[PDB]
Amino acid sequence: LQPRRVSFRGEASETQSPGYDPSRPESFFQQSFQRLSRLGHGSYGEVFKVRSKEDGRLYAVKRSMSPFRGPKDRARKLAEVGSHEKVGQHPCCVRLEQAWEEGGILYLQTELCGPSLQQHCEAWGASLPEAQVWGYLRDTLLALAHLHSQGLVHLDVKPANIFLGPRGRCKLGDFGLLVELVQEGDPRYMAPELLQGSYGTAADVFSLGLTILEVACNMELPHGGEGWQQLRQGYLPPEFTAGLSSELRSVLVMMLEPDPKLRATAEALLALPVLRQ
Ligand SMILES: Nc1c(-c2ccc(F)c3[nH]ncc23)c2ncc(Cl)cc2[nH]c1=O
Repeated sequence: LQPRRVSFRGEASETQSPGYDPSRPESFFQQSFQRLSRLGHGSYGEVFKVRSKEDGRLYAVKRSMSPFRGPKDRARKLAEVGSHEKVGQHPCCVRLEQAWEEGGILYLQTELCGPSLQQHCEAWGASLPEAQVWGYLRDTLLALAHLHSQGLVHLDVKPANIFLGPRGRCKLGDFGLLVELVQEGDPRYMAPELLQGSYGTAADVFSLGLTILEVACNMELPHGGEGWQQLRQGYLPPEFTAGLSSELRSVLVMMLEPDPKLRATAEALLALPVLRQ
């Protein structure tokens, strides 16, 4: 059984590693990485914190759970590698180092950033200090501005797909649903125009608006029903918005504009005085 490199522009490496012995039963992932801990898991598979056995660097490796069920299953999983290729390098985006397949399992090796914003909020156990929130909002807007300037829509912006790096910075990741101007999204963060089949970069700004609202108010977002509709009418529900500053509420209202034709872009938001460097 051979591991096959899933090639993409920007992989930084063209070759197996000297430690890989193809005559051994263990997988390339087993032979080439020291497994340190499991960062997360789900129906998609597992994400491990690893050290490369070749150069000792820290990486994050995600592997799918079950072998490819067929060509379409494989194409859907491999598309996440193509999306990383379309994103390219940016300081606020998770960099894909390399990807390969073995035994029908897909492996994605990225830079190690840290826990997801969802995990960080679970540990903090309250509304995040608003100064931390502004930094995450700005860093993810920088990421969104990079994607949107290239005609890319993330379509899955949420705390689980933002990852914290050192010194309070974060990076947008998990590009499995990214499309170049489509799969089922998370309805909690879904822009209203997506229901009517209208897809644009504006949908990411709305999703980030609800993402910031969630972490800054420690409130759980509704999957549907009347509460879902409350958040798509241009106003903020009054209970949890009490603690937000005038400036933060002001930005969130701009991001949650229901009409995508009128909704501010990532570049417009980053040019506001409140979002200055
Ligand atoms: N890079 C990190 C990832 C990660 C791993 C593999 C991928 F293909 C990715 N795409 N986008 C992000 C990722 C990561 N995944 C899950 C959890 Cl719970 C924490 C994580 N922490 C990280 O720093």
